[PDB]
Amino acid sequence: ADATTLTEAGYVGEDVENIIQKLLQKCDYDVQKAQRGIVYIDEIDKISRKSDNPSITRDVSGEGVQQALLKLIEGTVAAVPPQGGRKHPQQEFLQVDTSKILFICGGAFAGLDKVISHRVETGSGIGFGATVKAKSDKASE
Amino acid sequence: ALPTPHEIRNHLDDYVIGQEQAKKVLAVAVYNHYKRLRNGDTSNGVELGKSNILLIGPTGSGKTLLAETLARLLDVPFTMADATTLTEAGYVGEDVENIIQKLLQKCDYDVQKAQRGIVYIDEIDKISRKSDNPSITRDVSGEGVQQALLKLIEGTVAAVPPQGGRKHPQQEFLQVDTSKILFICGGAFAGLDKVISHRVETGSGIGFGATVKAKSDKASEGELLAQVEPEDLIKFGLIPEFIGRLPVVATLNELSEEALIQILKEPKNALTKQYQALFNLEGVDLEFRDEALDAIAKKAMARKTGARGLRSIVEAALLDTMYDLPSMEDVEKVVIDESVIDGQSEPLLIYG
Amino acid sequence: ALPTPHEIRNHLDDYVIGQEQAKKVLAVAVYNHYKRLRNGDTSNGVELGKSNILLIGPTGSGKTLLAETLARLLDVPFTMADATTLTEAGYVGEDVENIIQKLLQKCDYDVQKAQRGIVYIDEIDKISRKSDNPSITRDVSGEGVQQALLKLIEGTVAAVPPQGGRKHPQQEFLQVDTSKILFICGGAFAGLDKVISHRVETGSGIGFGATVKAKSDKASEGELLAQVEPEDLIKFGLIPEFIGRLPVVATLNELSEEALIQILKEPKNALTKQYQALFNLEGVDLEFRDEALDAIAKKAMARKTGARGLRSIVEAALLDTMYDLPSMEDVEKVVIDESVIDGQSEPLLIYG
Amino acid sequence: ADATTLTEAGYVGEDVENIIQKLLQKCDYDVQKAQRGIVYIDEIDKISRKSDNPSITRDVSGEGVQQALLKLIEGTVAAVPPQGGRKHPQQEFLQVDTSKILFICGGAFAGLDKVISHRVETGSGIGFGATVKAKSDKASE
Amino acid sequence: ADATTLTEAGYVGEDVENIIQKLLQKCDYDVQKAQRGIVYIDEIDKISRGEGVQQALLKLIEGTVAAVPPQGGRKHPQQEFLQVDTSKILFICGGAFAGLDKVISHRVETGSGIGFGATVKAKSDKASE
Ligand SMILES: Nc1ncnc2c1ncn2[C@@H]1O[C@H](COP(=O)(O)OP(=O)(O)OP(O)(O)=S)[C@@H](O)[C@H]1O
Ligand SMILES: Nc1ncnc2c1ncn2[C@@H]1O[C@H](COP(=O)(O)OP(=O)(O)O)[C@@H](O)[C@H]1O
Ligand SMILES: [Mg+2]
Repeated sequence: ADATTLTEAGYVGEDVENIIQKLLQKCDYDVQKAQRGIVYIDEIDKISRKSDNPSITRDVSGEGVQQALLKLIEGTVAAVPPQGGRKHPQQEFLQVDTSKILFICGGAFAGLDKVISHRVETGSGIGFGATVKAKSDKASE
Repeated sequence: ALPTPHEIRNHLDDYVIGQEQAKKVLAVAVYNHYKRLRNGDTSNGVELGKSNILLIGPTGSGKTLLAETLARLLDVPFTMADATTLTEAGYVGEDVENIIQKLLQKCDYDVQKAQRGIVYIDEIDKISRKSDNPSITRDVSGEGVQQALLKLIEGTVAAVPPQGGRKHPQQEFLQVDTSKILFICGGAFAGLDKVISHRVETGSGIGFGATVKAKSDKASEGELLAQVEPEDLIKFGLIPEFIGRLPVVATLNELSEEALIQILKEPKNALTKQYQALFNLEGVDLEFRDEALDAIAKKAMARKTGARGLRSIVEAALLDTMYDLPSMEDVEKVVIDESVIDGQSEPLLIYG
Repeated sequence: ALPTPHEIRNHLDDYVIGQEQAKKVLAVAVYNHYKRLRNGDTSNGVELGKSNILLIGPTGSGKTLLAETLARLLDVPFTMADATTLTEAGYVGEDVENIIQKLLQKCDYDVQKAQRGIVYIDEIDKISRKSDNPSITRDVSGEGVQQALLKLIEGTVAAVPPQGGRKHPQQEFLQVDTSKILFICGGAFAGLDKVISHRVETGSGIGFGATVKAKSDKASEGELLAQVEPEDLIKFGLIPEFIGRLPVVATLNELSEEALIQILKEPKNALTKQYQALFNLEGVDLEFRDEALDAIAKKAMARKTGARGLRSIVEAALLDTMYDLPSMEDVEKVVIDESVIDGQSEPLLIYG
Repeated sequence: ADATTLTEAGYVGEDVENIIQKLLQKCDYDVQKAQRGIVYIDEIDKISRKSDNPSITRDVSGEGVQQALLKLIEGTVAAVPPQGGRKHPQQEFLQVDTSKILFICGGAFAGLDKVISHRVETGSGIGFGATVKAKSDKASE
Repeated sequence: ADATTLTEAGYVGEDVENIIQKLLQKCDYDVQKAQRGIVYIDEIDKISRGEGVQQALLKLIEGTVAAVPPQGGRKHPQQEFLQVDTSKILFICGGAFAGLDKVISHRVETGSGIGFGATVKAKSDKASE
């Protein structure tokens, strides 16, 4: 899955809970196999929290999406309708625990180098005995 | 029968001490407000006007406490807010219509009864302009908030979203009228005394021919605030159109060491009674000697913490006993004195 | 038959005292507007066009009061708006088209009635450029509001929800043309006198050849406002395109002591009449001596808050009285005189 | 139409494509007639990107409207509501090309004279070699 | 929660109530259980100097009623919104005041830090701290 597509529940974008349902589709909706499955949330950095914008009605993507994903890591059974259940509820709600499901989040955190450097960069001195750092060997990601 | 000012003042006296003048203004205003609501039919041609209150007093003088002590008896919906949070419309901070939203929560989102409610606005001092501002920056936290409140206080229909929503082209709005909704803006106008001190004793000239007959006198900040006039607020930074919406002004004097001692035992919800009841349920009586109360007040004044600091002082003094009292046995009563405050002697424990 | 301007002024002067010039413009505009509605056929080759009004005046001068009094006799729907709430399109603040929605609510969402309705936009001075013509950052709450209103005042096909957004699907936004909708903007332009003074005054210099002007012989606020011109408003912050939509400008002078005295008793809903009825239900009569009213007018002028200052003076005088009045027995009448205004004396209490 | 109400797509304010919607109403939602329609975008001078503004901010009210209108003036297919009823279930996007529609934009540019004067005069200064006119001999607006 | 997250100063009301909403998730969205919950904060020294941020924070500690949606959902009306009083919730505002130790030494110990007689024993032991 990709965090970019994911949005807060009840919105036009997507719902985070369908990730468990997508995993079940691979193993034909069996909880035993699903529990041992692995999840890969690509582009995790794209859902980084952002400040509120007056023009935008609400920030559906951001910390709100991170809370739904965090709930699965804490460990919670997720209700999934099997065999593509009809709109009628019928109380199927297959419970799949998320404590044993491996969660992997892989994203390219562009710009993180800037904040990290500000914290671990000693700086360049000015005196004769100081250490001068040229831009060539300054640092790298 | 509508409660008379004496009855309302008695309730305020139980929880608030040293603000006799403030209680009268709020008590009569609440009584007059009920009369206006009671006279809501208004068979006579005359239309009863609305007068708002402006509580100006130092921090820790019980300005907020007066508002909280009214919700207990107040029949109409009452709520509290903060002016600092409010901001001009069209900005990311906030909007002034949220004040009605908070009031709507208490009234079960019923606009009919909400129109007869009372509102309180805290920290209004932060909204004042500092000085000589060209306004090119388009100040939002300050002057912008005042301009929006003008119509609100005098009375205008306001579009309030249902809940947890921001203004947008959507039709999720509730038309609420603030004509009959009272407003009590309370803030600590720090520095206003200097403005009043200037006008009263500005003097004229410095040289030999000058008139320096006026002599600066040492007066308490509360005493000086009584001489405040609208002209002083204009210099502080408040728009003249805003004061007109608040005709009634009441000032609260600063608390004294003697008053702090009274606050420890006289109030119905006194701090001392809270710890006593905490121990009474366990089965061990608690008593505080007057020797400790005097020392407790001195510590607060010494540290300038005020009435709020009283909680911290009591916590430290009883920290040792509270930790050991539940585990300990055969403790019928505990006696505290001034020796406990300084820490030289542990609180006396009585054994049964 | 349509009411003549004199008849309209008769109703307006009942509640407004001293605003002779304002009443004439409003009465003539209202009378002319009715003629245009009666001329809906428009058989004449020329098509009649509306002229807008701009009511300038200090605080407590009767700007907002005139709008409320006019609605009492307006056959067409009338609504009041707040410029502060309005913001540029695409922002959290309310849009300018919402004003048309409020008018529609009054006439049962009837586009025909709304098209011939009257609109009032209070606090129009708030939406003004803050003396920064470039406007580095978009002033959505300021200059942006004016731009949105530029085409609305002259006429635009506004889009609004059909009936308070019953269901968002199939909106079918109603089309309303504001070409024939009269607009009456009003606000207190604080600081405009400084602009007009610079242009009219000769100026001042420091050298031998310059002309020195004494502080005593200087133009007053009322005097400068009478000489207001469109060029002056442009410097204040308004856009030139905006004034063009408001050809008629009617300024309001500051209320004098004589006018303030009349306001206390002459209008239908005065301060004295308000408190008089307030006490009548309680069973005690209220009598205000003529000398006392004159003293209140002088004290109010010092407050610089306009007519609203009178309410503060009366409340302070009767603050203690109202606090103890209900508990008292058989108080048949109360008398207030000049001795009570300054505070040296206490109001007299007559016992039956 | 007025450019003031228009804003960049994806925001609460009305989109630029709504202009075509207004044109369609005049011809009773006739796509053929709409292609031959004429438009008058008044207040075009108000939608102007502020050259002096914070760099990291999106001027949806300004430049955003200009950018979106680029394809609308040159010619492009724009999706609009189906009809006055605004049927939501039915797709009925009524694709209309804007390649044969004339757009007569108009606005009163305030302050443009001050910009033109900078290029035309080229003589402002304080020294002997500068040109001083006293505003009496300066060119008019 | 962290003070740096809430230093935005824009619509602070929605984030302060968002904290209890996060707490409500753990307690099965039970108002009574949420009131008994313990909330923690850290890095309070950073906001001390935004002054405005402190104005909003004190209200949460003093006690305030915050409306929250009922266990998420697609949408819900103002009536269904759950309101939890924060007066019964325990708030712990943690922090690390590195520079405060110097202020205390100035007030309690000698007010000399540069001269010959001053104490500049910055050995990094920090035992006296
Ligand atoms: N000419 C007047 N005649 C009678 N009462 C008046 C008059 N002017 C003011 N008042 C009283 O003062 C109150 C406030 O007057 P307003 O017209 O609302 O002042 P204002 O022009 O709105 O000032 P702004 O708009 O806040 S700057 C009215 O409700 C009346 O009670
Ligand atoms: N007479 C009093 N009796 C009891 N508490 C008081 C009294 N006066 C002030 N207080 C204390 O003051 C606090 C409220 O004041 P506060 O909210 O700080 O006012 P403001 O916010 O307007 O400065 C309460 O915690 C209350 O205990
Ligand atoms: Mg007004």
